[PDB]
Amino acid sequence: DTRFHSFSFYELKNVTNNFDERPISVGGNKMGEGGFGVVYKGYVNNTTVAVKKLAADITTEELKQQFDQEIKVMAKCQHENLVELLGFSSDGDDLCLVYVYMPNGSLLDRLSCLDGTPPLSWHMRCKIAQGAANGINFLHENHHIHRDIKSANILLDEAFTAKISDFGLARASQTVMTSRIVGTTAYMAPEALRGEITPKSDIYSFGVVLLEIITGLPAVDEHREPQLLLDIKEEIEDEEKTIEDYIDKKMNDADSTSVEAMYSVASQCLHEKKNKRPDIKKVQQLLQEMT
Ligand SMILES: CC(C)(O)[C@H](F)CNC(=O)c1cnc(-c2ccc3cc(C#N)cnn23)cc1N[C@H]1CC[C@H](c2cnn(C(F)F)c2)CC1
Repeated sequence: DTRFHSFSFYELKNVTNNFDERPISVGGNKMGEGGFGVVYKGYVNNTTVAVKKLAADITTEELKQQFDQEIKVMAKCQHENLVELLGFSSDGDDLCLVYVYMPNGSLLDRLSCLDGTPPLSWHMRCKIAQGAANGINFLHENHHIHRDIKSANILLDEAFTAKISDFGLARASQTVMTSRIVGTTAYMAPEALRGEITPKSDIYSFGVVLLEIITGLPAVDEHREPQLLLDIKEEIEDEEKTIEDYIDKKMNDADSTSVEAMYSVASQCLHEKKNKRPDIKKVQQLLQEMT
């Protein structure tokens, strides 16, 4: 098991400049956020780190469970396509998780060219998809269901190696149900939206990510018609549209054969009936044959 450093909260306040909320793009410390909390940049002993400060739908006890679960999963799972936890703080009424900093942020943000990063090439997108599937495969081989696969949780290091993140909702792998449905609605399998817990839902959410990679479009955009990227996929499969109509135009190296090949993988991942989807091992093989 990996051993982690227990920081005092006041130390993490110092390294994040008191959790400075200005974007790092203008010299602040804020890197991203959501319902989970906020992630900040800092330096610990010259090491660049990401500090996730958890925010309070969920009881304090429940939030503590997700904090404990992330530490337990990260203690057991070390792999080059997973992020790496360094430490944590839990003194007082705050919970912080400290990771090795990811120089290229999230896949979601690089697909939207947030803060002016250059568009990803098709060649790079294929390698990122393969890397992400390799990380999910490691998780599933070690009997963890992620439950929140999405492009915001696929991070990118300096060489754009893909790294799965956010294991606070992970569960061990009859039909297992829960009374507390969690996840990000635009990526979830239908059975996951109704309380089922199964690794086959990770495959469905990964299919949505493949659509984000092909199109450059986020899974949901309230200002778009259709708002949901899954609705766009139904227009293709019902033949009013083709996947070539939606290929990201911010690419100059997308050949149609491999694009249709990864769309084929996504379409198999997106089967409504969970038992017709490939398992992650098959998804790995299909993505390797595409390149
Ligand atoms: C191009 C640049 C120079 O600007 C470049 F980008 C800067 N580097 C970063 O920005 C950045 C750097 N290292 C991390 C990092 C490393 C390990 C972990 C683990 C965990 C968890 N657990 C979260 N981060 N992390 C994350 C980063 N950025 C995320 C973007 C997505 C955000 C997010 C997650 N979910 N949501 C929403 F869907 F809820 C939004 C969270 C921060």
